[PDB]
Amino acid sequence: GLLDGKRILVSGIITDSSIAFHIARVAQEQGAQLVLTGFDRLRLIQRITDRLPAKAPLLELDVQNEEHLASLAGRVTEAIGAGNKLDGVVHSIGFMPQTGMGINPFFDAPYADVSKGIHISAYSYASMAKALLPIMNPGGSIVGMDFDPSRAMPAYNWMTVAKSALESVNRFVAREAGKYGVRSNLVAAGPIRTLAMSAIVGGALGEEAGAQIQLLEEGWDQRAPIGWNMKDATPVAKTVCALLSDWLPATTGDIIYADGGAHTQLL
Amino acid sequence: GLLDGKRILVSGIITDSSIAFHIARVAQEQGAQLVLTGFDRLRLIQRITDRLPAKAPLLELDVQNEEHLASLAGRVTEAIGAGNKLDGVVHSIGFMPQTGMGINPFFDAPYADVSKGIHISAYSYASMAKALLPIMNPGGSIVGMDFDPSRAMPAYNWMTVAKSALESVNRFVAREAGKYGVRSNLVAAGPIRTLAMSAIVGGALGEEAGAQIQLLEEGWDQRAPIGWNMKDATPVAKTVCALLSDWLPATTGDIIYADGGAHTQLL
Amino acid sequence: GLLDGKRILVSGIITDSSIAFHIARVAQEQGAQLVLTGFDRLRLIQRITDRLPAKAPLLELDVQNEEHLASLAGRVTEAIGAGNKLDGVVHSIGFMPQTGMGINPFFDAPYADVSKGIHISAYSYASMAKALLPIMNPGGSIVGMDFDPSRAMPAYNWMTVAKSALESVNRFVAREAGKYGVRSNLVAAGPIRTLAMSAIVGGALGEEAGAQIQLLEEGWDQRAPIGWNMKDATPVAKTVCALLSDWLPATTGDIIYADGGAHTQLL
Amino acid sequence: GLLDGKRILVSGIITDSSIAFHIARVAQEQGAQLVLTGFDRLRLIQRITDRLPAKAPLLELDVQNEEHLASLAGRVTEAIGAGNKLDGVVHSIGFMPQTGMGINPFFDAPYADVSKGIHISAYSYASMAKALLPIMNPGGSIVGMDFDPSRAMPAYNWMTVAKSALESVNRFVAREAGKYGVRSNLVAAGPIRTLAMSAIVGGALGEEAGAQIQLLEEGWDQRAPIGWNMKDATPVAKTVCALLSDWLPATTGDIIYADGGAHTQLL
Ligand SMILES: NC(=O)C1=CN([C@@H]2O[C@H](COP(=O)(O)OP(=O)(O)OC[C@H]3O[C@@H](n4cnc5c(N)ncnc54)[C@H](O)[C@@H]3O)[C@@H](O)[C@H]2O)C=CC1
Ligand SMILES: NC(=O)C1=CN([C@@H]2O[C@H](COP(=O)(O)OP(=O)(O)OC[C@H]3O[C@@H](n4cnc5c(N)ncnc54)[C@H](O)[C@@H]3O)[C@@H](O)[C@H]2O)C=CC1
Ligand SMILES: NC(=O)C1=CN([C@@H]2O[C@H](COP(=O)(O)OP(=O)(O)OC[C@H]3O[C@@H](n4cnc5c(N)ncnc54)[C@H](O)[C@@H]3O)[C@@H](O)[C@H]2O)C=CC1
Ligand SMILES: NC(=O)C1=CN([C@@H]2O[C@H](COP(=O)(O)OP(=O)(O)OC[C@H]3O[C@@H](n4cnc5c(N)ncnc54)[C@H](O)[C@@H]3O)[C@@H](O)[C@H]2O)C=CC1
Repeated sequence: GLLDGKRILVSGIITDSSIAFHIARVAQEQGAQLVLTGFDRLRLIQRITDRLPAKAPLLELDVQNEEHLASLAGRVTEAIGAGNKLDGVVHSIGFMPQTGMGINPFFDAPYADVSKGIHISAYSYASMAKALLPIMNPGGSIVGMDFDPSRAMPAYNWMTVAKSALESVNRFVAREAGKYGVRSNLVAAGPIRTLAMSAIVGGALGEEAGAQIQLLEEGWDQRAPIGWNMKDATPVAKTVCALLSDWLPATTGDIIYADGGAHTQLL
Repeated sequence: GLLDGKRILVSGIITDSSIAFHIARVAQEQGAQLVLTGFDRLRLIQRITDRLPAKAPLLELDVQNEEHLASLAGRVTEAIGAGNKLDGVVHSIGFMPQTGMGINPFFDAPYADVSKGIHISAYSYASMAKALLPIMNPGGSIVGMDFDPSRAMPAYNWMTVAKSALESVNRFVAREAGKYGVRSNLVAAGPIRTLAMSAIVGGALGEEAGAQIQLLEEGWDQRAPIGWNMKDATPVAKTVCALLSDWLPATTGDIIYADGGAHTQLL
Repeated sequence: GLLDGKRILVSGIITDSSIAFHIARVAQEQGAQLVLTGFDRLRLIQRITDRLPAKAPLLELDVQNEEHLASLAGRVTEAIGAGNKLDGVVHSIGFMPQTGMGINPFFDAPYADVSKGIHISAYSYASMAKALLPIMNPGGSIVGMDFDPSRAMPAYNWMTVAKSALESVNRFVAREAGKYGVRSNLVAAGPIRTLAMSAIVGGALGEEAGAQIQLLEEGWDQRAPIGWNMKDATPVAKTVCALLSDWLPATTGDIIYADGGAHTQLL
Repeated sequence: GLLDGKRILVSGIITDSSIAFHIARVAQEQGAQLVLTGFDRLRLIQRITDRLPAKAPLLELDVQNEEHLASLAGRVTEAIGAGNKLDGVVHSIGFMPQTGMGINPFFDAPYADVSKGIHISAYSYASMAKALLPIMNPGGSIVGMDFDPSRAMPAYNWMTVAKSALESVNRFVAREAGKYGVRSNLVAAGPIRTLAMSAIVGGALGEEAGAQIQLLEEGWDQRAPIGWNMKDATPVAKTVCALLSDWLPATTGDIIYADGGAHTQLL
């Protein structure tokens, strides 16, 4: 097992097609003992996570709640047992109000909406790291989920801005995490058909947005020298596991592209 | 005159060592007619700008004020005369509460403070562009001021995060600005001794921050193959002018490094 | 005149649709006095350059010839007059044998052919700089022509490899050029319909290569927020002039994208 | 075993402090069956490789020899047995004549010397891939060794140019390798004290070169948020193994930084 005996917190499970669902699944298949956090529908998350190959305690964490964050390390050492520490943290959390993404014009997202999106999608990566670094082992590993924001793209709008901020946060958390013997890195995934992503191709955020996102995915798979299957999250899940393992021991403040090699190719 | 007959709005003058002061000065030396915006001490800004080689109307603009932004294009066409449009916009605005920069630990900046900094330093670049694109000529040019955030650095902390968000905003404003025949670009400047920067090397934000910033500047000048003079803002001012001119007509969504070539060199 | 009184060597004119032809034209329109170099058909180059707005001495330079390079600065100070120096050098030279570009498979280009291409397209940028730096003024400027090699693309093959090597050479020539007070930079141009580029879209190097190159150009213009006109080299010519001028005084070891902003956009 | 049952060719062992030595060692500790190639002193390489935890056939390969390359896949299937294929190729080969690296001035390396260096250090990555792709399994993995050439640095000179060319080659080999179901990637290592690197810090290539290289290493370890130990190649070896495994299944045409996170930090 790649992850044998490691104890690892995985956030971000909301449905069984959440990228964090598959990260959890692969991590357990690989020997890891998990603690899970979930945001707002804990009954639902409890029922989805019943499906994982092994039981895992589930704690509530709303990344905008000072109090949840303040108590987090206590609730975790409670769940894993006093004198035990975390080897791994997975941040797989993201959100942008719909005004920052539609065919809703880029200049019309108001700042309260984008600030909410950056709070949850970028800043929260530092918050998690602050709450959890005190309970991590030397040799530990924090991983977040990224979508390559280095060129602008249609429809993603402020969510791309949010990702740009995240990558920058990640280089700072790596500075802090290093004092603990801990790595911090991002996985830049190719587009994956979550519920939300399907809703958007189906037009939930405007028809032209849906059309641009559909073209985005097809181009991705054409460029990728090994192809990209948007319906299969397990290559991303394996990549997060690769970072949680002892096999990337000199990589930090960094970004690993789990995207079919698409970003390396112009067409 | 590089900028002959162009009409250009320059924001961000607060003292005579503001990078926007010198941008204004060089632009006027080069034939430009200016409109100036200023934030909170308009009496002071009025008195500093008296020093520019030519008179220029001064309008108040607090980039966090919906109302100032809503009225901005009216106040400007008023100042430049109905049926006249802007050829140029300079965004030279930046701020981060001191909790997001000290030896104040990176994980301790609260989100309200960083959100304030991102509002003013990143989001405001889109706001300015939204208010002003309706009154710009085809062939126009929007320029903002950047500090290369692509690697983390000591002390700059959340301000670097704010710059990462800005560069991403800039690639989106370029999408919008293109519909108007307008370029949008950033100038990534080397460190320049503003009042604030001096205050920090003098220790205003903690002694170790001051020491890291001093080391930052010295390394910069050593790497720069043509050297870097932190006391001279005029090479940056000329670069902003180069972008405001007709001489970079195919560059947009882009970043021009006015930094002595330092970012191209490891040591 | 942007370039008034500057003396500037422009290499690379072969026909009237050479990017160096237009660089020469715009530079002369802008006040520059030129010296021209040309490679193998000097009678032809003489006749094409008769068309420039002003006369210019023409010297022969085969960048693979040790002797031409050894004598170059002598022939130039002869043409510009003893005690006069160059303010500007334009390198607009490139070549790759057809085995390194066809539908000719990437793995089949033999090393002698690629070495020839790298010699002329990458190494020669250092050679020119070595021959000419002794006769350049402080404040001078060397500019080469680049095609963004940072992602692989169909058909360009080893020429992209050659461009990657060039950009790296450029960061080193900037180290040397700095000792003389001289900037060194690259202009990354969008695709431009030279004779050769037309020959390729017409299928000179295989039908699928021609088809991939045609798709390359169309994507370019779609992404570019201000569009890209492959038939108009004058926006690139103006950009080279912007670098030859005093208006980018703190940029070196660098790359300026004259590409419609296409590289900043994913789609 | 991370690499259980995989068959893997590792080139580049010359002494027991070769990065390929440790790659071989870790790969064998991890279940891999190896075939080894070696360049010019095969008796010596035979004796060094006796030290590996398991026996491995050793074949001669001079990457500049057309004939060695032409016969390579035959000699390998001979060594691994007909109907068996390679899962892994490690390219850990590099060389630049000393004229392209000293305090020997950058402009004085003659083209024959740099062409030799690029042949062996960059082009040879495509040659290996051409010889070996016919004998690789779907799901296979080719890995080369890189030193981040994205900024110029003292003393490395033309070897940095050679690395820039390599990274570009790698993005093309990924295009070819994809048709076979095969990944191609580079590991960008921090500086490691091979014999050669020690010789250089000891001044073999000039005193100021030695001094710049010493400063290079110290800066590296200061920037690296998790530090860098130049005497320990095993974190790099583990990284190459991470790429040879099934745990990075969606990464190709890419670069993984095994460098302590140093490239993500300015100071
Ligand atoms: N789906 C795609 O094509 C790609 C997604 N990503 C990133 O993957 C990560 C996971 O998203 P997906 O699995 O795709 O969608 P998802 O919707 O399954 O996951 C998003 C998670 O964020 C959690 N969340 C939202 N607000 C929260 C808050 N205040 N506190 C705590 N948690 C909160 C949600 O409960 C949900 O579990 C996100 O960062 C996303 O940006 C990266 C690349 C591609
Ligand atoms: N000084 C340095 O070493 C470098 C500075 N920069 C950037 O240059 C730009 C200008 O800053 P400097 O001239 O260095 O300092 P400065 O303090 O002279 O300029 C900052 C300007 O931001 C304006 N501002 C702050 N909040 C505002 C608000 N709510 N509305 C409108 N304006 C507001 C201030 O009034 C001031 O005029 C900033 O974006 C800065 O980040 C970029 C590279 C280097
Ligand atoms: N055409 C395009 O779409 C783009 C071209 N570029 C670059 O622009 C530069 C100029 O090429 P173009 O004007 O497009 O084509 P061109 O064919 O007009 O110019 C190429 C020049 O290289 C010169 N040359 C070849 N071998 C030489 C040698 N041994 N010594 C001296 N000169 C030699 C040729 O005589 C010719 O004048 C090249 O570096 C090219 O790679 C950059 C971006 C786009
Ligand atoms: N040592 C360092 O600080 C770093 C080295 N690298 C790269 O690691 C790779 C391995 O080099 P090291 O282990 O450091 O040194 P090394 O000297 O142990 O390995 C170099 C290998 O290249 C082989 N070689 C040279 N010419 C050859 C030819 N014609 N045919 C076949 N093989 C040939 C040599 O026999 C030797 O085994 C090289 O690509 C190097 O550039 C990357 C980052 C850092």
